Amino acid sequence: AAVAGLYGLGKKRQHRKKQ
Amino acid sequence: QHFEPIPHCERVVINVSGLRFETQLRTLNQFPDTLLGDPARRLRYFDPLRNEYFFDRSRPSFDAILYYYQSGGRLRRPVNVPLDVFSEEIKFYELGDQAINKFREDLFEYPESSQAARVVAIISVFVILLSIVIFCLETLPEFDPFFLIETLCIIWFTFELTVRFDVMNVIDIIAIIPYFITLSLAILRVIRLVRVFRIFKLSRHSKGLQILGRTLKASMRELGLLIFFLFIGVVLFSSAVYFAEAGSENSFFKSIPDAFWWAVVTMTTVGYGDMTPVGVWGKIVGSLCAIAGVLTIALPVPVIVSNFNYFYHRET
Amino acid sequence: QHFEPIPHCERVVINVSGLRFETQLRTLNQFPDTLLGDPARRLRYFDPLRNEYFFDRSRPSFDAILYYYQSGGRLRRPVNVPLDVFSEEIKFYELGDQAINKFREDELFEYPESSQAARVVAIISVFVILLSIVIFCLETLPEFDPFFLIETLCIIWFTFELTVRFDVMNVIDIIAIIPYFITLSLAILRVIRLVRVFRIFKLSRHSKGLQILGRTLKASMRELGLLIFFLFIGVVLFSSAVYFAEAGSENSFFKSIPDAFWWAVVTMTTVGYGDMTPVGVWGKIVGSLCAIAGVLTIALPVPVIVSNFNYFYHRE
Amino acid sequence: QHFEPIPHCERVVINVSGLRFETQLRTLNQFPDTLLGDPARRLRYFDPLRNEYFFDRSRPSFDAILYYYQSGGRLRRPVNVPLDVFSEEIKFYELGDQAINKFREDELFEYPESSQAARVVAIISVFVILLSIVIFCLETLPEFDPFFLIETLCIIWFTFELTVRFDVMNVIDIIAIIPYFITLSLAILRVIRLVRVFRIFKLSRHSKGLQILGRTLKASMRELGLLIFFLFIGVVLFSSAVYFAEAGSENSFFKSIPDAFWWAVVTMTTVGYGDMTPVGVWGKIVGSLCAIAGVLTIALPVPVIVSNFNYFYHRET
Amino acid sequence: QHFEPIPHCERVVINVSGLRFETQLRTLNQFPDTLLGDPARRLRYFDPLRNEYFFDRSRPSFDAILYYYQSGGRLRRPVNVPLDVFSEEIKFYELGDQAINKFREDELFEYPESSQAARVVAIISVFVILLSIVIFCLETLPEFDPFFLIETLCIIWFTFELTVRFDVMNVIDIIAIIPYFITLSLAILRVIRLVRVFRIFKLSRHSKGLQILGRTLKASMRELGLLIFFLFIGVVLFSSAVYFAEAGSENSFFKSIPDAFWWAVVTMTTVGYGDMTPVGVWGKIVGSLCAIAGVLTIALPVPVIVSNFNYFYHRET
Ligand SMILES: [K+]
Ligand SMILES: [K+]
Repeated sequence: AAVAGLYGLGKKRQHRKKQ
Repeated sequence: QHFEPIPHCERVVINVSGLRFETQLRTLNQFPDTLLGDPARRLRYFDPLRNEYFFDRSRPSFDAILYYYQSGGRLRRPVNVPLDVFSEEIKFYELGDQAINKFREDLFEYPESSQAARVVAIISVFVILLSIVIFCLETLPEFDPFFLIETLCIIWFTFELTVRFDVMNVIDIIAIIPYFITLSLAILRVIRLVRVFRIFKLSRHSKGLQILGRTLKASMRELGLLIFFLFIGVVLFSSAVYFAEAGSENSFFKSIPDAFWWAVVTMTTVGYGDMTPVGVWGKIVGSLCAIAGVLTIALPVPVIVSNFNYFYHRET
Repeated sequence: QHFEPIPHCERVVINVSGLRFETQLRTLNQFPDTLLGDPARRLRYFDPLRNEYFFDRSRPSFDAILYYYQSGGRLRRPVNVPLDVFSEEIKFYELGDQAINKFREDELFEYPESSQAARVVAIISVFVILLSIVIFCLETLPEFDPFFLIETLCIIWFTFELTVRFDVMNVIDIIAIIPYFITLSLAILRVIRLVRVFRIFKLSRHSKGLQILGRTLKASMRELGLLIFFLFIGVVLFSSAVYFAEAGSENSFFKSIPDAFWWAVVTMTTVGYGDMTPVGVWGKIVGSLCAIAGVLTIALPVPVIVSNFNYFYHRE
Repeated sequence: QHFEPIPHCERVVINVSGLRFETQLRTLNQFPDTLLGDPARRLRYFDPLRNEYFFDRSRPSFDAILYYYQSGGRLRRPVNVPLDVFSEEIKFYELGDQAINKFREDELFEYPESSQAARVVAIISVFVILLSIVIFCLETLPEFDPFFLIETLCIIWFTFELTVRFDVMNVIDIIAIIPYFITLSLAILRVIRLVRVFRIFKLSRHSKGLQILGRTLKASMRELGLLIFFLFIGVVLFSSAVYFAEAGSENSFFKSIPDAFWWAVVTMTTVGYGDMTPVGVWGKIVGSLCAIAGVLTIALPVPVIVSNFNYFYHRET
Repeated sequence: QHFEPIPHCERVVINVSGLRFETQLRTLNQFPDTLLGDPARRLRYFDPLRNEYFFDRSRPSFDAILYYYQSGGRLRRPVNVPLDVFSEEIKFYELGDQAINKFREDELFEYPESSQAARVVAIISVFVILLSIVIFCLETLPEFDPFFLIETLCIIWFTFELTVRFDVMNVIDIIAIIPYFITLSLAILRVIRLVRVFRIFKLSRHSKGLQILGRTLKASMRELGLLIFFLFIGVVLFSSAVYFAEAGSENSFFKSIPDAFWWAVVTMTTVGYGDMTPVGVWGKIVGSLCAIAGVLTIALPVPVIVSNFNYFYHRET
């Protein structure tokens, strides 16, 4: 496939995932 | 839009277990009822020695509770606490059933299985599977014995439907309409095809199938966008590949519609098979078609994926 | 770069509903105008009894407001509050039209507007575009005046709309009608009859999602170029490898490295070549490596484009 | 469910390095033992001059500590600090082994060792496993005693290792040696020769990634079943549609609905069927729909499986 | 591991613009130098009237600064502020060059440059590399001295650039010119005419994305090995299954398990084998299982490499 998985359910600069 | 209070009667102090809050009394007066809105439900928490409001509860969650008074109708949960604790904090002050519902939005044994209907359900699942098997087997070249099982399955289906009496009922009706129809060959082929809809009766018994249905209902727009992108790509690349090969003798593609299928099996990376009789320009067009197909499939699908993931975790 | 104040005249206290802030007046006087910059707009909130500034508002959002004075020009939204509260909070103090505008970037004539019962014009235009596409595809069929009349009616409608209207939309509008007027070596004829397909892009003015796709392409041109570069590198490398794996065998499947290019593509994008038997063991190993590397090089750059498309779609 | 105390005995103040906390003594007395639960372990931190509890440690993580007393048994780490700081934060107050253990779930025998003399045994074992796999795949060749000796040496080594050792690893080891002893209807012979391939799974004992894959499969059995169910639904539906599209045309490509199943599969997974010419326009439309729906149905459940694999992989490292 | 101070000399108060911090002087005594470590660099901030330390700076970021003293060696940026502001905060107090450096890791000779006269040299090198690749591809054509002159001009330019310049870049530059001088058993000839393709890797010096890809591969070599291992296991298993499905059938499509190996691959990667008719029902079932397992075993390892590439690409810009 090409999606290879999720996009992270949100990708913003200084996102809460990276916080 | 919500209304915020403006300064200039007397200001009161709130002590949430050491976190001191000071607000105008008019701000607390804005919302009637509620623990802090009226003096009747808050006089117990008064401290005569300190003239302070003492609320020995979670400190970080009082900011949102006060902000509801501050914003005069806007209640948003800050990202510092789980949702479980916030639901408990809001219930303490009794903000109001209508206010809590905003964040909420943020015989007959067949539906409710209770011991004995836990079997009826398994019999229904077995009968649905048996009907599917009979359908597939009777389509075989090697093949009354199938008709008897089919009519037994239909009798069970209609018995369940008539005892029961959205979309489940519609599917149940559709699963038995073609059998009663049999009691231009294009119509016959169409009804024999729509006989396959009995496979969707597993939605009543499969939790994942209902999740998929809800995901489709939620992301109809994204599905339409994906179909539109695919259609545009197919038209463009089929036209390009047809015009890249029209000038050669014994052209592989007779017309642009004849190339449509090819375009599809190149955008979805299914593959067409034989590809030799197409020249260099056709090969370049095919490479571009493959790349654009990967992009146009990877673009909108993750939104539907996200919707399905959310619905799956909400169910469990 | 921004400048911050340094200590050594008098300090003042700011009470944001119980959250006391103490800052040097030199910091407060750094920015002229504004609610806190000048004494005229902040004397109203002064408390003569306690010599304190009272601002009965959202406590957690004042940290960014003070930090803007602290950093002397840097205003960043902390990740603790929704966007709605921050936008309203900054408007309360009137930080400045330029300051708020800078933060915004951190995150007849009836045709263009589909209002005043002009949606009928839009649906007629969409129907004409679809009819033109269908007529083009059907006239490419081998089975075929009747098509020319419909095509020229569509061209008259398109040119009437373009002339009454008078960016990329206008360029597409012009290109959609150039080839018809051109026809009033055969390679140029083939090119113009191919570029006639650009009428499919006329749906951009009416389809919101296709504009999102165009904006995503504009934003991720760099990633698209990187993906094309990676695909070219992989195709060249694996085509050379597979061709040299068959050099020593008679009746070679691939006559030359360029001949293998197409094959590499359908292995890099996992589309499929079809017949694969006359390839030896070394060619099969090279093909497996090509498939894996193509999967890798396709999966590497597509998430960026997917994220851009998702961001644009959910911002729209 | 947890119980929270309600107000009306004496109130005390807690000073976490300047961050003042005020809490009723009844809330503090709810939990016995612990640094703050009993006067024995908290009188040392008393300040006679100010009548205050002084705790010169991390300010932001004390909110969860007090909330544990506030909720009377509910302890969750707020998302403002790393896990390392919060893990050591609890150990200071000694809330209890059971409380800490509950939070943990919120986020000869010379062979099973890593000694210098044990790595050689491991490398010999993995070499023997690889040699057995190679011998299998070579003895299946058309061109072919020499293989039997190598196979019996590998079997002897496997039995010796199993006997020295004496879940699922032992089951795999048993299966890897059963067929050789079995040889000492042709369908049974074919089945045993097929199950001989399970020797490849013995690499799980020596491969860290393979155990991660096994744990991921065990965790996501439900998602795997959902994916299989969706595939089955799609295959049945699209095979039936494509068969009935060619019902009215002579020389039908698909003789029956089951015959089309394979086709449906290699269209849902985008593998590809190959020749497609004798199929009419309706069959092509059904095939396009099948390809799109297969892409969607294979894309839907795999995020959960890959997230589980990511979680297990990062937990291992 | 870090050491935390314990209570029982004098306590001091820190007023970070209204946020009062109270800590033991021993905690401030733990780290020498620094603005707060020694009286010399902090006396200016003392307030004689209030006996307090006043720092008119950011309030939310002082918690990490105090925790460095609190934890005695641990500095973690709390997730409430961007890295830009926190980088300036640590510089204000001058925690120490070693402390700041440790946190950094937590998150003529004109040819190797970019000036007005170096740009033309770079564009010339890129053009020469592209020309060499084109000459290679066209000299492999069946329709064909004229190519040798262009080849030797490219080689002279390559060796001139290498000599002027004088890791991995120099290795690639060397390998790009070894085969030309080698020419001055046909297996070695085939190997050298194959390794001539390495000239295409010289574009790394001029392409920023290619270096990002190389860094991603270096970082995720472990994940690449895991993916290769999973593919090998799946190929062996499914080749064995599909071969033994046709073992008892006459006119078997697959002669041996290695013969089926290729098939397995083009089913795990969903490339497609092509003709599939002569395979029976059991072979088709095995093929469907192989397709599903290949989808799974490809979707599992790739996202880690995807994350590494995204991180490197966004760190570059
Ligand atoms: K594919
Ligand atoms: K394929």
